[PDB]
Amino acid sequence: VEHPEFLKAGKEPGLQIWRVEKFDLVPVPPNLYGDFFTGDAYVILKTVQLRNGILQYDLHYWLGNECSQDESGAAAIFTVQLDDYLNGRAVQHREVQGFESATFLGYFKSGLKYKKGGVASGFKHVVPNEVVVQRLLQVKGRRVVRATEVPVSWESFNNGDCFILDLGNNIYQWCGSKSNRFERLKATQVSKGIRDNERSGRAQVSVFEEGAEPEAMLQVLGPKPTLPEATENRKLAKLYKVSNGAGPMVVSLVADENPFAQGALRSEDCFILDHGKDGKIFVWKGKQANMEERKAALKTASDFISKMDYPKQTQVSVLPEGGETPLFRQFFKNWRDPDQTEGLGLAYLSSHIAHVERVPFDAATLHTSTAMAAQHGMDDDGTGQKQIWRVEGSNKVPVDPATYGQFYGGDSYIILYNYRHGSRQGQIIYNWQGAQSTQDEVAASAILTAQLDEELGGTPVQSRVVQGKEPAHLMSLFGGKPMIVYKGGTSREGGQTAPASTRLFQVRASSSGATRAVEIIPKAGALNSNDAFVLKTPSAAYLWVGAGASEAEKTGAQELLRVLRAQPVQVAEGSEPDSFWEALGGKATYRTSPRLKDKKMDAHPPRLFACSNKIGRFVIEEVPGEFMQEDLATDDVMLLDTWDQVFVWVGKDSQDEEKTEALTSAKRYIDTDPAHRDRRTPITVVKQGFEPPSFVGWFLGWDDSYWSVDPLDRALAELAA
Amino acid sequence: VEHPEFLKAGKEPGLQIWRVEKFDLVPVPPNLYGDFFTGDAYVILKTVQLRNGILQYDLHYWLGNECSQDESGAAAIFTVQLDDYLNGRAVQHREVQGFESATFLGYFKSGLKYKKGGVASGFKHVVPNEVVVQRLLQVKGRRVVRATEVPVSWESFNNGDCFILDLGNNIYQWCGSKSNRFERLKATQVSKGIRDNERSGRAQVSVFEEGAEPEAMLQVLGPKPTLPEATENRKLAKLYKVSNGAGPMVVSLVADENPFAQGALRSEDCFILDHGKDGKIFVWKGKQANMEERKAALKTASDFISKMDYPKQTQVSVLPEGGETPLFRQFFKNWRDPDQTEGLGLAYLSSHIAHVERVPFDAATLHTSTAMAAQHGMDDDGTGQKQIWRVEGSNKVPVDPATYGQFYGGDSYIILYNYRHGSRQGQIIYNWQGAQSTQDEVAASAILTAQLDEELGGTPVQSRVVQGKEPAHLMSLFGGKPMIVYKGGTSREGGQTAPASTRLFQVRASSSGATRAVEIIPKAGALNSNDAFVLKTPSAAYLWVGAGASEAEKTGAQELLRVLRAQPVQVAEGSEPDSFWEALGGKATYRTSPRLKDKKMDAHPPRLFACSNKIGRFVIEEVPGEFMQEDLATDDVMLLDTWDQVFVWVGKDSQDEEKTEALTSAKRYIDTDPAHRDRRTPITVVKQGFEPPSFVGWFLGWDDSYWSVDPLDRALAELAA
Ligand SMILES: Nc1ncnc2c1ncn2[C@@H]1O[C@H](COP(=O)(O)OP(=O)(O)OP(=O)(O)O)[C@@H](O)[C@H]1O
Ligand SMILES: Nc1ncnc2c1ncn2[C@@H]1O[C@H](COP(=O)(O)OP(=O)(O)OP(=O)(O)O)[C@@H](O)[C@H]1O
Repeated sequence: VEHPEFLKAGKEPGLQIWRVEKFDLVPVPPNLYGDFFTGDAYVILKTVQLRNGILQYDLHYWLGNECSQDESGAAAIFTVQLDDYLNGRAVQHREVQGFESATFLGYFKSGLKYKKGGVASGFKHVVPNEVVVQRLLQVKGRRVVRATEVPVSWESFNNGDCFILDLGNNIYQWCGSKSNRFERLKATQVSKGIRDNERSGRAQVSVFEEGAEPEAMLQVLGPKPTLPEATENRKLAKLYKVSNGAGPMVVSLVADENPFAQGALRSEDCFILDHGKDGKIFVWKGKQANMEERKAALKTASDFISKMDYPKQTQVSVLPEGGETPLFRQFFKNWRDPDQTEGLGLAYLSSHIAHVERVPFDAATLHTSTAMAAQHGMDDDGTGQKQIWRVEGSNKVPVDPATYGQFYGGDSYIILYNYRHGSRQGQIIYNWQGAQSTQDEVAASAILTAQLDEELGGTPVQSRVVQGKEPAHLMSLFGGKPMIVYKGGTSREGGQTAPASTRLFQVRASSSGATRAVEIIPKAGALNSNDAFVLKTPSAAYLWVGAGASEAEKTGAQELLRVLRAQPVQVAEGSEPDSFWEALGGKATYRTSPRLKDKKMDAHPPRLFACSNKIGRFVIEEVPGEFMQEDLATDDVMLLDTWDQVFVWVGKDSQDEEKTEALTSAKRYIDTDPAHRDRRTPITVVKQGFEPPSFVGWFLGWDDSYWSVDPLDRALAELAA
Repeated sequence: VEHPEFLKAGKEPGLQIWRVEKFDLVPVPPNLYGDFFTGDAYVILKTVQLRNGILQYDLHYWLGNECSQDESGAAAIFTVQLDDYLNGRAVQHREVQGFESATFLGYFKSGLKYKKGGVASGFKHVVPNEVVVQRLLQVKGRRVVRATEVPVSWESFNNGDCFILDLGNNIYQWCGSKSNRFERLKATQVSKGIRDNERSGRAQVSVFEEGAEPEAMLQVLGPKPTLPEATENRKLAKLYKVSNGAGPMVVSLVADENPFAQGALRSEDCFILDHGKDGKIFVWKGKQANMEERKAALKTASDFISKMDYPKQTQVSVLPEGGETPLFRQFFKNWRDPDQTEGLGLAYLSSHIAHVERVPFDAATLHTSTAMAAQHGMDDDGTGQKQIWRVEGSNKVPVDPATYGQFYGGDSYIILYNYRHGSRQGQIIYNWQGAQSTQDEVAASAILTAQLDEELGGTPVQSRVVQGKEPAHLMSLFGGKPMIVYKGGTSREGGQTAPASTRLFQVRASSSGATRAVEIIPKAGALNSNDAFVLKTPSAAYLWVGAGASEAEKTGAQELLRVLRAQPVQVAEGSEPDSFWEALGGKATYRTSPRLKDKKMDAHPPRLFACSNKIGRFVIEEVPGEFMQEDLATDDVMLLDTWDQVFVWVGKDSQDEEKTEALTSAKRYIDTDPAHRDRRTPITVVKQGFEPPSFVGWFLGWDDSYWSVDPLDRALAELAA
């Protein structure tokens, strides 16, 4: 038999939810997805279509707080057995009521309902046409909304939250006096949800505020009393080996600090990546491993949590070798996988960007498409008017228009750019900060950038970049010329100081076709097979063009040579005269790392976070699922972490200290990241109502007028409308 | 139209309940009678068949605590209009959730359910086969049980009460650790009730005790926390006249203290009988009155309660002249009504004795019928063996067998009687207490009576009687001879002291045909048309036999004369020589009051009460409805108030102080009665398992084995059986 629902499972892309009922899988009806009984356990399978057509599986089992020891054992058993039937390629997750993963929560954008009861109490997710209902839902959460069934009583209430008194044909949404308007909008989505999905749109949602409680409400609840107020270093992990059956657990430390070596993961063994400080652990299953310790990976994860005195509700993932997720992969130094040089996409595609249509860059049609803008980091073609300045002292000093495109590493600059994307106009201010610029000048450039923003109305995008990690759009501001970055001194008055005798330049290109030439230390083990290089030497000048390189960096490298007043010696990779090598002081290992080009997004999917400087305390909460304009709360500071770049979207009604610390908050986020990632990553401050295309292009249903009418008033004009 | 439910109304004996729904009468389904929404109002019509065949109506409107001002106005409007359609002869009642009259509560023996919600909240008494249910009922009350729907939460709970977690197919009765076993038996009746009446017997009642909470319960409620403890001169009234439309209320005091004169009630006017101290008022509607102030009697009652600052939930009855109830009639001096000399029964028949078959007395068949025994106060024919004793000092002294039947008012006696009723055997101890007996001797007789009880095993009935108010059974212990009671001195040694020259004797008969001759003051205004009298005078002796008198008192009076050693002069009433009248010292008003004979029970229906000497505090709570053995809690002291007599039934497991104060408790009850009733009323202490026929005869389904198996264990062996 093997299990009849196993044959229904994982056949097409979609989401499938079974509830565990007396050691059987019973399908939850699709219209009630997101409903979960508190005394039950469930299995959830999400099937994603990978770009190469092959299928992807995330298996979760979810455990209610009032769950039996038996019902949850069955959920695990089925999870393991379903993974087995899916040929052991599924990523597995243990999810616990109130504490479930960002992936899981993303499946349910209308939110979760935690219901009272379960199988043992006789309740099911089914309901006779004519159903009588009398329940109270307490709605909690900004980013991830959770409606919990509570006792039908004023004792469940407070003056901070929203509540829904569900009377069947009539749904009564009540919102506390201290309730914020964003939370109301959310409670509204939930109310709408009950009406549309239970009920079949055959119900009247009316909505009220504390003090104006209606007849129906006061009838079932009695007189309203005085109500109470509502109730209100995670970067370090360790890696471990593990050899057991299920009882005699052998746990040996392999790496004491992240970032970890990818080579520490070996196919014979199994490891636990202990990120338990931040509420998460992973079990990695080597592809040879041992069938009995692969199959007991959940039990092993359990034993580890017990042995370490981490909470029960600690999240758990088990990934098989080759089926790793970004979250997992982030903890390692330089993840690579030889099979994925060629192919469409990668072996995993994060659910929240699975629906995103990939659009390749096309200068001709860029004005036509915010999606393209977003995916290649280009707010426009780069041909708009611009002022470039150098910071000297406490002043902006016009750079000589002849040198536009040349940036010196002893300086910090500010650029003012006007952008046109037909659809949208605006301004970007780039603050380029030299790696050798004095601290006072760097800092000065930042304050001056911030001041220019203020004098210009508050509207312009504000982007900090650091030498070497130039964003796509800044590289392309110079016609077809490359952005030249010298490692050396300055370009002021008699800042003077001439050349180093021997200089190397790496010439890297972007999606847009633009190039930057960065001056680097002239060594052999800094050569890169994907770029053009230029080696200026007292003798002559070499134009090394690598195997993986293209026309764009060839042409960009020789346009640098004109500026350097030298003449090239074309030379393909590997067949190079050894005056070349003697100029570098030897000959060493390479980089032949063919770049994650189109696959950038797959390896490092964009992620949306909320940001808080509340009570001298820095917290980030991920908003899960597909990106939505509605999640951008007008009183919040948000972070859109493309990998290339970190946008910080600042809401009009956010606190003034918070939106002044926008750049600092983005840095904290970047410095705090478990991936131990490039501290030079560009940060881009964007303001509500004045978002650039490369930001809005990540949000499918972006609406320019969305805030033109207060979003809550619109939502309400559909429920009583 | 007049109202289609009006035509369905009051046609046959029975109970009808409509719920008020948007100014309409909608019938509650009969299986849910006793269910009432807390935010609704209802109309309840109880039709009783009077013994003459004519119909009787009690109209209640019931107001939930969460009731609208509009829904309750409609209830009143319908009540008044329904009374009008029933030709104005209904008795009317304003009933309020939690505070409803003894009559009303008597209609619902399984108890009442107060439900959350109502019409405005969308809830109805109907329910789709397949209905999902999840509710909590808190069960409260000993005599009148009330299950209230409460929030589904441990916060609703306490360690004292019983609760029912109704999950639909499974009903979970929980009983606190401090919950007494009688209360559990009741909670069980409610649980059974839900199973049988909702659900159609298609549900599993399981029952539990605090500490043993089952999976289903803990699943919907969460882990059980520490639970809290459960939460724990009314004889004086005044009469008032009242002349108004509905606003300008004129209220004039007519009588300052009860007992009231019946003549104070006059047909032109309306009165309020203010017993608001005890939670009750009455409006009496004169039969000429004035149609507009008759029809606004409820609104008048309202205005009175406001003007007097009595609680809203104060009970209200409006009775029409001639349609008065016992509760009402009790407040007056000597209620009479000329039309009811002849006829079958009276104009009102209290609902709780409406089903009682009247069995007239028949010596031949008395051993055959406990009903007869009860209704005439005869535990048997009276021919059993008996010892009579006189109390002299601290001793019982055998009375001379020749004088048996002669009792002297300067003595107190005790009689030990053995009774046989085929069905039942037992013993009665009568303690007769002379009106002229010294206090020490009276008291002595009581202690000696109590001691004889104890020495005889605890089993015998124990009956205190006072000279003049002899019970039926004691009169009939003397063959066909009358019970002679002298007002004078004693019958001991040389207690001696001879006659008064002129002596009168009243000779009254009972149902059984037995007579007592009582010596009274020889006056004309003590003559009574229903009795035989005997007037001994130095000259000769008169046998006055009244018009209303019968053979029984004739014969009884002349058997007294033989004992008095005199010879009679027969003389019918009205035609009497005036040597007769000169012996009495004149000639005055009579009594021609033809006795309430068969109608005794109608005028003064028996009533069952629980009794408590708890915290130096004397409380009586009426157990309403038809009399049930099940209501006789084995740990309680109860009072069965026949009018003639007050039984006090003492439960085996009642406290020792309480059952020693049994007689005193009965007296307190009698002295406390608003009727200001005869303080000489015989009190009869009866013990659990050893109840006499004249007690058990009032209980239709009396079962001798009922306590042979603990009643709770039996009830439980039907729910899980
Ligand atoms: N198959 C993959 N799965 C997960 N991560 C990958 C994969 N391939 C490359 N990466 C990681 O993500 C980054 C992308 O590799 P890529 O070659 O595109 O970066 P790079 O060109 O070496 O340097 P840069 O970060 O400046 O682009 C690297 O840090 C690499 O370790
Ligand atoms: N129609 C009636 N309705 C209500 N009470 C009545 C009615 N008739 C008589 N009674 C009351 O109840 C008692 C019964 O009247 P009845 O003539 O039977 O008593 P009695 O013979 O005068 O004295 P006793 O109480 O000793 O029998 C009286 O107190 C009387 O006021």
